[PDB]
Amino acid sequence: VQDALERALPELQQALSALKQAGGARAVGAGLAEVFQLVEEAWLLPAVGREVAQGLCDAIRLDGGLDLLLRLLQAPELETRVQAARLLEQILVAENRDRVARIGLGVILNLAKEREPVELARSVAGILEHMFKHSEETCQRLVAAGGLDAVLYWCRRTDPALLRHCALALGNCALHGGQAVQRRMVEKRAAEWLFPLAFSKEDELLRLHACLAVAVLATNKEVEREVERSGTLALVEPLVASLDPGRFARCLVDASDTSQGRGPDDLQRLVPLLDSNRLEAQCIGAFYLCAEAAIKSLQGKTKVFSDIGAIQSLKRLVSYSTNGTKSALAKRALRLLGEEVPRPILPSVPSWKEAEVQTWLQQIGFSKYCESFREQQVDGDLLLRLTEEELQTDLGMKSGITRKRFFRELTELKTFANYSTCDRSNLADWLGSLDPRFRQYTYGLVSCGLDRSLLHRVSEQQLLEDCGIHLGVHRARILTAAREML
Amino acid sequence: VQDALERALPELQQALSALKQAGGARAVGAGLAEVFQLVEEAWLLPAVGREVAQGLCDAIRLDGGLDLLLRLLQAPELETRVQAARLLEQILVAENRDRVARIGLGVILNLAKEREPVELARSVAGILEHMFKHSEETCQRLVAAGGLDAVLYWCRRTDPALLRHCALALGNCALHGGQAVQRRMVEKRAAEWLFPLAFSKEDELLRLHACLAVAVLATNKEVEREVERSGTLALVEPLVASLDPGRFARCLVDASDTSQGRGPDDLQRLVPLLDSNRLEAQCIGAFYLCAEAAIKSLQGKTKVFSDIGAIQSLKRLVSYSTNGTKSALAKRALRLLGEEVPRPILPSVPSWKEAEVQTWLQQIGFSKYCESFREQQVDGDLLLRLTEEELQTDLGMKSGITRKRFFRELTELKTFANYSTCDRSNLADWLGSLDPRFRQYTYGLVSCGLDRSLLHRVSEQQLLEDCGIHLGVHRARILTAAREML
Ligand SMILES: NC(=O)c1ccc[n+]([C@@H]2O[C@H](COP(=O)(O)O)[C@@H](O)[C@H]2O)c1
Ligand SMILES: NC(=O)c1ccc[n+]([C@@H]2O[C@H](COP(=O)(O)O)[C@@H](O)[C@H]2O)c1
Repeated sequence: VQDALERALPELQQALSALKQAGGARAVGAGLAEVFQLVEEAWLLPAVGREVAQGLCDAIRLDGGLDLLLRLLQAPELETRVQAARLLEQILVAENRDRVARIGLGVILNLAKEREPVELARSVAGILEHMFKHSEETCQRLVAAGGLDAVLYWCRRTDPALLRHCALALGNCALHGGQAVQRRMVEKRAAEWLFPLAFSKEDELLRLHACLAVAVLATNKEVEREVERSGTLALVEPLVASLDPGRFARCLVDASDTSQGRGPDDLQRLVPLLDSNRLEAQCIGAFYLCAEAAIKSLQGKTKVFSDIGAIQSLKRLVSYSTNGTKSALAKRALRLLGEEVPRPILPSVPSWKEAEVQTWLQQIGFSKYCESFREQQVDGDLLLRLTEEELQTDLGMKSGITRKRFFRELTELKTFANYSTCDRSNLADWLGSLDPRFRQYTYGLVSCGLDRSLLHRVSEQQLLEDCGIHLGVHRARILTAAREML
Repeated sequence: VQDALERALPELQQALSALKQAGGARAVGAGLAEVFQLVEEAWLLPAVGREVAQGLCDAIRLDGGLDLLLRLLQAPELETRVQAARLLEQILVAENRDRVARIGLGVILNLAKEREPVELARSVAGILEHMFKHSEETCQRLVAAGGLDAVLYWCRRTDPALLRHCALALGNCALHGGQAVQRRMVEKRAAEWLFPLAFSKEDELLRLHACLAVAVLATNKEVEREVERSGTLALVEPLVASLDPGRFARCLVDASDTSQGRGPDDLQRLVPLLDSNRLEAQCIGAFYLCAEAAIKSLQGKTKVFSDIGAIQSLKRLVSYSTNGTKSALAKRALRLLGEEVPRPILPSVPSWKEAEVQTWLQQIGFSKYCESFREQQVDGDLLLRLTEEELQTDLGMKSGITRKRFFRELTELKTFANYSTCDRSNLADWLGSLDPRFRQYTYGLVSCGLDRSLLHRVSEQQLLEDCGIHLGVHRARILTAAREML
């Protein structure tokens, strides 16, 4: 409904005109307070708050509002500077951020150099946290300047809002920033600086943000060991298992800085954490996704989770996981969205009998082919070695699209299977080290007698014909990794 | 209707004969005024104006009119010179344009060196603006002479007509002139001289012309950064969102110099702006096309927009855009033409389910194949990897022409899709940097595991068989770009 937007925009235009007509500090402050009140009311509006606040932010984007606020932020009087930053913190949506990045970068960097004032420090922390979510080159230039060191410095204060903003900034730059940024931060010692925040006990939100930042940093293998040595990473898993997503979701809605929740593009960034191969990362990602699902289901906008790929990852995590806390979090999140909860698939595929194959077929939605699979007595050994011709002629999958879907399911089963009963040289982990999506080839190599001590003598033709590696890219990568003597 | 033409020609011939019989300044001026009054009466004629004035121009082209006017323009007396230039400004249609370029170029260049007179300067500005629309070699020779410097020099005056003519000339040379001319102008500092014109407030038409010129200059990436640093470019988008195309279209019709609008070849040059990849360029192009549509629909000549490819571009811009001002302008322009407005297509193709595919199929006009697609359960993942054989055998597109049409649609969907859920190494932007028509290949590479850090080791056979790049030209270009270490 745009009725709130239609009502609010006249008032916003009048306030902007008055601010443009403000020739002194008093009028400037009055106009800034008026516009801040107008935008805050929209940000706290139930259900339609985001759209009817992005509308006013877009309006301010036009009419020269952003440039006027920046110029006021350059004003000699700090009393106006603080209010200008206060308003600039609550408007930096993507459309209002790209302009600031093109124009307003640098001036804010220099302004951040005043590390003494508390209100200015808080507002500037807001600006930086909301700015680190721009393209990775913006992160490069921000870290090159004193922004990263500045937030590093503010980390040692006590007022809660500044610490929470610093933690949010650290998480945002850990996520959006590139691998170089994360390595740079680790060399900056930023991982160790978060330990007091995570171990603190004043607020649970600050601890959650610190754990998120440290986990996202730890996902990167290049610096995983030193990050773990900080000791804060081990504090992640115990924290999530105790907190309740509903209570954590009940919060973030009584507050104003997050009353409306998390956007579609900030949820896209968290989804990969469910695929991070790191237990703490998956746990914290599942916790955050559960909280955001709790918020959005109340907002009645759960469709976003489908467009992001979160439901698929949650179902896969439920199926192919052995831990308890992350499985429970994923199951609760799936139930919140009103989606089904897959039953766990026992991982020892090579030791599967007919019944297991029938159950798996019924799970993946190929129940039309249960009779054909049962007639031919396809078991785990015969399933892991199935081919296109055997699918087409013997099992009866004539349509090539259906066969592609079946192989798409079987590749996920292969990647997330357990080959302990087959490979005694632990060849699955070596393949997973290069790229996790190479773990599907374990059974291909193992059944041919290959081991870690025989790989360096293999050839591309043997991999193509005997081990059944079809894609040339994977063949070349495996050969290059093997010819370096494992 | 040629009745106006048939009436007008006898008078034009009598006036031309009288001018040829003019032996002094007074008779020359009288004949020039008569012919000027005649051509102007035709130019301001509703609906048929353009044709019945082009006929008078062809009449003048023959009978030695153009050579006579040029010789008068060489007359020692400036009183006759100004009128000769005044009449030469209003007759330079393409047929009358090429002749002057072959013959009358150079003399006009020298005459332009009279920077002091106001009337002569105005007429020369008109001549130069209407001449810069000749082949790019004519632009090269004009810039080599003092024409570009002369117009930049007149840009610093105040009389409105001269400034408007200079802005129009600069826009015309930016559009018709080659990339070398644009680079030359940027090095000439031509971008910066436009800032006062765009920031002016006396007339909105001058600001619009300056914004058009600067945007067309900025489309060229080689000089985009320095052009943006001028500061005028950022003033483009705020301007269009406030002006009304109808009022702007209502103007340019009360004026004689544009009473008839823009021609079929001056619109073909604006249409490429909708594909410029620059937000300001697309916004200004959409605004201009909307204004011209408003004019031509009143003239009842909207067919031209189909012959130019403007409707296809407008529909594509409406479908695959996220901005508000340009989308609104495109929708209004489409509605003026009496054409349909496509509903937006959500860009996250990889995350599509069956319903999204059915909607897309119904949009593109392949609703006859909805049942076949639904039966085979084609979704975004299977849609982005569809082939000729699967289309033919499994889905049932027997006619090769229909399959070519379908792939024509799918390639546009692929280029304008959002692969954020797939590519964490942001490989789409690298492909789009070489040529935007390569962004279609993103999902082809990504699904094979390739990244920016693995491209330099790929081979042509891998790009052909695995990544599915059929055209050899694109394969060679991609390999050459990758082997230079990204
Ligand atoms: N994301 C929210 O729930 C929320 C709530 C209230 C205000 N805001 C403001 O919105 C801006 C950030 O917008 P997005 O992060 O949604 O792009 C900031 O100025 C912030 O202060 C966001
Ligand atoms: N394009 C118009 O709407 C228009 C209107 C009146 C006169 N003219 C004259 O026609 C000539 C340009 O012709 P075209 O723009 O059709 O190529 C110039 O001499 C100009 O003064 C053009």
